[PDB]
Amino acid sequence: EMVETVCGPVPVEQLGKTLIHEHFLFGYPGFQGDVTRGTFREDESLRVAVEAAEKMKRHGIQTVVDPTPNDCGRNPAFLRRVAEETGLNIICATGYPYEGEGAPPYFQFRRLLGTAEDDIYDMFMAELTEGIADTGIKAGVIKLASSKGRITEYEKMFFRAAARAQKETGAVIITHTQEGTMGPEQAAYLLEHGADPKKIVIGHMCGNTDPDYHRKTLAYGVYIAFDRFGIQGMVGAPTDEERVRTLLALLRDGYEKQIMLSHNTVNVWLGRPFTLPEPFAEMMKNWHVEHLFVNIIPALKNEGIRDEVLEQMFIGNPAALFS
Amino acid sequence: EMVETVCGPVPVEQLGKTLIHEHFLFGYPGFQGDVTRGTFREDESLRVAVEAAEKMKRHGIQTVVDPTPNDCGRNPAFLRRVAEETGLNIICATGYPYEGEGAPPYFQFRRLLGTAEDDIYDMFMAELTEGIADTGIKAGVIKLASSKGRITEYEKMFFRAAARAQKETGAVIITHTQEGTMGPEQAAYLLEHGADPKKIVIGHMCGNTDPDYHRKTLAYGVYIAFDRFGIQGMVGAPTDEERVRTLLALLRDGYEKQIMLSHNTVNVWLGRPFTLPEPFAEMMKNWHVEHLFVNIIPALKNEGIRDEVLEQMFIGNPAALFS
Ligand SMILES: CCCCCC(=O)CC(=O)N[C@H]1CCOC1=O
Ligand SMILES: [Fe+3]
Ligand SMILES: [Fe+3]
Ligand SMILES: [O-]
Ligand SMILES: [O-]
Ligand SMILES: [Zn+2]
Repeated sequence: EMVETVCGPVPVEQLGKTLIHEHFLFGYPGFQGDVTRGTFREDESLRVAVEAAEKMKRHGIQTVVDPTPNDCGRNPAFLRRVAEETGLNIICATGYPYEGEGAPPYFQFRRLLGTAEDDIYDMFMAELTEGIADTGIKAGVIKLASSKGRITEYEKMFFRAAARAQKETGAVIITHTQEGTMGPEQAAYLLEHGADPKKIVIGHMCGNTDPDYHRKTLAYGVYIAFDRFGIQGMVGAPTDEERVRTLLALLRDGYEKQIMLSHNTVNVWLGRPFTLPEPFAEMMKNWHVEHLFVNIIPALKNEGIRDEVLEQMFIGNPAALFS
Repeated sequence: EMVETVCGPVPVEQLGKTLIHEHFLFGYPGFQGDVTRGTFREDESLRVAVEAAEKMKRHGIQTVVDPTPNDCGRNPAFLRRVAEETGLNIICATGYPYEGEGAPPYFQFRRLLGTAEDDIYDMFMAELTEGIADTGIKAGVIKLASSKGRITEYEKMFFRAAARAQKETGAVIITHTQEGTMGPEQAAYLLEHGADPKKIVIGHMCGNTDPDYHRKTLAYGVYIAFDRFGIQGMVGAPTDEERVRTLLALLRDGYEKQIMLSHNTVNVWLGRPFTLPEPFAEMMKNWHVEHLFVNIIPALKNEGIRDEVLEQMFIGNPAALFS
């Protein structure tokens, strides 16, 4: 009935229109060592974050889930300044990135000692039920991630921990899948360990353009997220055209109570600034929090999709997810 | 004539007896995501770090090189509090850990963009000549590391950047070798790119018990460090008895002006505390900052090593290295 946000418990009935996967801040593990040339600029990162919040608000969004992993710049007090300022509900995560874009040494060492999976459980339970650091903020979701073509033995520790914490807390799990692989594998493995499919979102499912792969994942009763709209031409991601063609096929099959959409924006990169070459930079040009509402959703409406299907995905599914 | 310490420039001639490789603070990358259960207890860490400084001072140590990589908990202002309190000279580093036990994603991302090597050079130059973060502390050494049996292409970026920053600054390079591999490879590749052998310390050389490999490395004119005394069992490392037999062989061969000794201690672990399982726990019991003076040097003196040779290793070589 309630979900923990960066501003404390909010009734699930009041979450409203929700973007299921956006980052206000994100840094790739390793950004911490580049502090000298990549200092966190708090005032300017707040104004950009707050502006992103305002743009989402102009398209009706009342709630963002920000699943930034723990060592990737997750900053609950920062998110609370965004939420206090804009009135947006923001739900944060507890979780670690996949091995390929992570820093596994800390928990690999604890796996050597035989305490890793229990330690991850402990962290999940502390941040879900007591709070993150001294912020007073509980994560509302557990974030999981797997590698391309594999859920590594390291990653499996987090999956089992997440299942155990879900059984005890009822917390929503949100996953990352790499390059359109392991959707069905994630669902089956979470279910193996007693996780509840009604509380699981298998993410980055737009990374795969075969509706059969999607159906194999949906068959577990989990949600799937087409959560990378705008990301085109980079690290294996397909085009928004193929995302839409895949989604339309799922919607015409009646799967809208299982689908949620997002962009996976990074509104403020942590570490040193960068610029993409315009081959990439012009194809990444629609990767912003308004893209679903200015480019994608209208196109869907012009291909048959009704308002009540959109409301199911943006409003009904989050409400069901968190309750 | 001077080297930058955590308390500013210190004349090289006053460095005195020096431990070339110890960590006051250290965490494995990823420790940052365990902030809730693994928070940094700064007042107790200072107490522990200062006591370690006092134990080292009790055996005549005036200077410690602390080569904690940038994303491994390097904390110049903390080290300065240690140095201010104890009068110990503390020299810190700029650098990143090797691929195996690091967080490669951040600079892998910039390598894809084509700026990584230059960015690493910029970082080295900024931390060597302007200051780390806002601490006002310059690193006095570049810290490099390679993987087991390979200097990876990612690692090679840092080697090349370090040679470039050495050419411009004359700064000392201190390396990590993994499991007794790549000693000769590191020296040759650094020299290939114009680095100065008299400013390079090839570390963790005690990981290899074959004096032919040490001689292969010393042939480049670099320093080598037997810098993990007390580490037994873990990370495949040899025993201290094996360390002493290899050392004694090179000393009886006349290589004292190329050799430095240290323990690579971690006086305060970052992240969540841990207890070593009793097997490793007993083998690791000598891994503390007094071990060389209390156990190793006595055995060496029993074996005929004279005080002048020890003074060469502890005083003469650090002075030559930094001068
Ligand atoms: C405008 C900046 C574009 C560069 C971002 C990029 O490289 C694409 C990408 O990997 N996606 C980002 C988003 C979330 O985590 C990632 O890895
Ligand atoms: Fe994401
Ligand atoms: Fe070390
Ligand atoms: O992500
Ligand atoms: O080390
Ligand atoms: Zn090392």
